[PDB]
Amino acid sequence: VPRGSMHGRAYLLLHRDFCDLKENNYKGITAKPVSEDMMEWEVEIEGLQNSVWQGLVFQLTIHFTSEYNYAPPVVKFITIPFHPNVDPHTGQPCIDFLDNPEKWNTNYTLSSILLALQVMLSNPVLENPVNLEAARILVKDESLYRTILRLFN
Repeated sequence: VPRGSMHGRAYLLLHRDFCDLKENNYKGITAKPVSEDMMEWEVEIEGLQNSVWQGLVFQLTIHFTSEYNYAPPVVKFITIPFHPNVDPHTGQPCIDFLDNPEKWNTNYTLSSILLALQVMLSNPVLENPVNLEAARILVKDESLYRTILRLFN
């Protein structure tokens, strides 16, 4: 690797963040660097408690950039899920602090992002969903909604 690499801002921040994540040993959350860069991650987040996704698992990839901490990583669903806020075409979750520049915060660490994702992805913003059918079905008969999720698993 290029000399001075192990000295990049993003790399050092993610390095620190990962040690923290490991120390935190958060139940229901797994994240592993899938590159020497520490830029590419593979993550699994269990469905929040007492939520429609109880018992389910969000399998995502998180791509950070050398701008990290000044910029949000890019999160994508490995397999496009039937979800009110996940772009059915991009597999990307509509999350404010991820899509709205004014919402990003340099206080967001790998841990924050993971816990925030868990809560948000388990509590859709029916307001103005990207996936209409998913939201619609969710609204009426959340039991059917679940049935569909299981079918998608």
